[PDB]
Amino acid sequence: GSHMEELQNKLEDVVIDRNLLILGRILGEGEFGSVMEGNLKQEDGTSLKVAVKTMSSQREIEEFLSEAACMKDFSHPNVIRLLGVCIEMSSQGIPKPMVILPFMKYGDLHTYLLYSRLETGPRHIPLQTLLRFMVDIALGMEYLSNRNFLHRDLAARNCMLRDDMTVCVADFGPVKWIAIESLADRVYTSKSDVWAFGVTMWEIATRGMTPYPGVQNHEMYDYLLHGHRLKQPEDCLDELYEIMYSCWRTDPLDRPTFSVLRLQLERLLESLP
Ligand SMILES: Cc1cc(-c2c(C)nn(C)c2C#N)ccc1-c1nnc(N(C)Cc2ccc3nccn3c2)o1
Ligand SMILES: [Cl-]
Ligand SMILES: [Cl-]
Ligand SMILES: [Cl-]
Ligand SMILES: [Cl-]
Repeated sequence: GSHMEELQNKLEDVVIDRNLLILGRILGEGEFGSVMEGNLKQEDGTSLKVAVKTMSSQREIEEFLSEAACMKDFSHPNVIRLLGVCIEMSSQGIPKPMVILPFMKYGDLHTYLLYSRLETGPRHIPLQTLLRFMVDIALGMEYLSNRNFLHRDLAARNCMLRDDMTVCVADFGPVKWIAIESLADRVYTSKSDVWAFGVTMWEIATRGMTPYPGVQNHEMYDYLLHGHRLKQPEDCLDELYEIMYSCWRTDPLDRPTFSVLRLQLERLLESLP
C-alpha cells in the first residue's frame, strides 16, 4: 500500500554503490567497529569528503537497511544528514555494513568542549555560545520527536559540529544518561530522550565533565531512586538549571516536551546581552 510503497521508495534512495566510495584512514576503532574517512563521488561529478562508520546475518541486514532508510529520510539542519549506506562482504562470509556521513572536521561536541579548556584548542566558549549548542540540540530532537523517532543514546559525544559551528544530533542508538524508568522497566519514550537531553545540557554547562562525580555506574539506580540529581554547575544560571532539572522529574509525564524546552532555551538566549 502507501506504507509499503513509502518504505520501498526510501530503500532505493539510501543504498550507495561501493565503487562510488573510496575508504581512507581509520580515525577511530572501538568494539562497535571503525570510523574511517572517505571520498564519495557525487551525481554532479565531484568527490565529497565523508565519514564512514563500519558496524550478524541476512535478517539483521534487512533490519539495518530498513532503519537506515528511515534515517536517510530525516531532513533538518540540526540532525545529521545520512548520505547513504554500503554493504561490503567479508572473506569469512560476514556482511560488513557501512554508514556514509558528511565529514565533520570539528568533531564531536564533547571533545570540542574539553579542547576549549586547553591553550592550543578553541578559545574559551562563552555561555551565549554554550546555550546556542543546547538550542541546536533541542531543535534537532524536537524534529525527531515530532516524527516519533527515539534517539536512544543522546549525549554530547554523539552531537557533531558542522563547519558553521551548528550542532546536529547524530550516532542514533552509558548508564549515567539513562532515565530512571528505563533503568527500571527497560522501557523508553521521548521523555526518556528528554532525560538524556537534560544530562547532555549539563555536560555542556560543565564543559565536558562526566555526570555524577563520586557516583559509580552500579550506584546510579539507587542514587536516582532516593531523589538525587545532577548538581548545579558553578556560574550556571538558576533559570538554566531550572530548565535542565525539569528534564529529570521522576514521572516521565511531568517532564516537558522538546518543543517546550527548545522554546524556553531560545527565550533565555534572547535575554542575554
Ligand atoms: C547517523 C548514524 C546512524 C547509524 C545507524 C544505526 C545505529 N543503525 N542504522 C541502520 C544506521 C544507519 N544508517 C550509525 C551511525 C551513525 C552516526 N552518526 N554519527 C556518526 N559518527 C561516526 C560520528 C561522526 C560523524 C561524522 C564525522 N566526520 C568526522 C568524524 N565524524 C564522526 O555515526
Ligand atoms: Cl549534516
Ligand atoms: Cl560540515
Ligand atoms: Cl572534566
Ligand atoms: Cl553531580
